[PDB]
Amino acid sequence: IRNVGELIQNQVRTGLARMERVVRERMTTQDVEAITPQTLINIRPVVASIKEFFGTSQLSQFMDQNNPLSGLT
DNA sequence: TGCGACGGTCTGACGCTCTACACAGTGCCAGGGGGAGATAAACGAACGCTGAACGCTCCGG
Repeated sequence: IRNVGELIQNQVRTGLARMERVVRERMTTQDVEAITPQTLINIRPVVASIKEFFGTSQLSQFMDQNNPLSGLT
C-alpha cells in the first residue's frame, strides 16, 4: 500500500523533477557570477504538482461525513 | 504454395438516477495604419413672432 505520505512524496518528486529540468534549462542559458539560489530555481512546478494532486485525482477523495463510521471507513 | 504463428487491428465490455468538479513550469520595443471617441461649423427645415385682418355677438349711446 502506498499510504498518504508515499503518495504526496511521489507527487513532490514529480514536481521536483520538473523543477530540475527547468533549472537545467535555465543554467544552460545563463552566465556564471549572476546566479543566485533565489533565482535559478522555480517553485511553480512543485506547488502545481501538489495542487494537481489534492484536486482532480482518484486518490484525494471528498470525505463523506454521513456519520463517524463512514468517516473512519 | 501451404503452414502455423506472429502480429496488428478492432470491437464492446446490462440499465437508470440519488449523487454531478475541477483543471497548474522559460524576451522586448519602435514605427506606422484605422477607427473609436470629441469638435465646431453647415445647408436645409420648421418653428415662432409679428399682430394684422376677417367676422361675429355685442352692449349700446
